[PDB]
Amino acid sequence: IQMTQSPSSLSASVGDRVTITCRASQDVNTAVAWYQQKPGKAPKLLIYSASDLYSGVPSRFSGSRSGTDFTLTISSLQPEDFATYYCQQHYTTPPTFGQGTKVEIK
Amino acid sequence: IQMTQSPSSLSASVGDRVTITCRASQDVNTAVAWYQQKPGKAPKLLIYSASDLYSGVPSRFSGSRSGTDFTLTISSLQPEDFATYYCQQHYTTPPTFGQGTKVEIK
Repeated sequence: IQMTQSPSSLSASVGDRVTITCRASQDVNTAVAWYQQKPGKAPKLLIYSASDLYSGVPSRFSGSRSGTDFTLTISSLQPEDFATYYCQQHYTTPPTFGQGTKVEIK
Repeated sequence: IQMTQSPSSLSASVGDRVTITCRASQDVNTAVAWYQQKPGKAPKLLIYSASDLYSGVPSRFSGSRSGTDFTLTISSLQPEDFATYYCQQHYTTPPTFGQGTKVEIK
C-alpha cells in the first residue's frame, strides 16, 4: 500500500492555515498516523487513528479522513511547527510512510 | 530518490545475526540513517551517516555502505530488537524512508 503525500515542500507564514494531504492507494481504514521530524531528531507522533491528537500536541493540529484521503491541518502556523511531516499507514506491516512534506517559513 | 528496502519481513531467533538492506536509486554519499519502530511508538534513531551509532545504541547494531547499498546488521538478535526497521535518505529534502522491514520471532 502506497501513501501519496503532497506537497513535497511548501513555504508559509506564521499564522497561516495550511493542509497537507496523504492519499492511500487502497483502503487502510483509519490506521494512519502523522509525525513531525526536525533535522537531527527522530520523528515525534502528532496524530494517531487519523484524527486523535497525542498528549501534549497543541489544538491547532487536526487530522481528518475521507475514504482513502487523509489530511493534517494546522490552523495557525507557529514558529515551532516549521519541520518535516510524514503520514504513515500501519494497516499492513511493515507500515509505509508518505514521502514527506517540508514546511519552511516564506 | 527512492530507497528500496529488503526484505519486507524476516523471522529469526534470539542470538541470530540479521541483515537488512536498502538500495538508493542514485548515489547519496553517506546521507542515510536507520530507525527502529515498535508498535505504538514513534521511530527511534539508531544510526546516522550510514555507520555512526547514536548514543545509547548497543554495539550489536552496525551500519555499512557499499556504493548505493546500505546494510543494517544486528550481530546477535536480542528480545528487545523485535521491531520494524527503516532506512531513510536525507540527501534530498524532504528525506524519504524505505518501505520497512518487520523483524519477527521465529
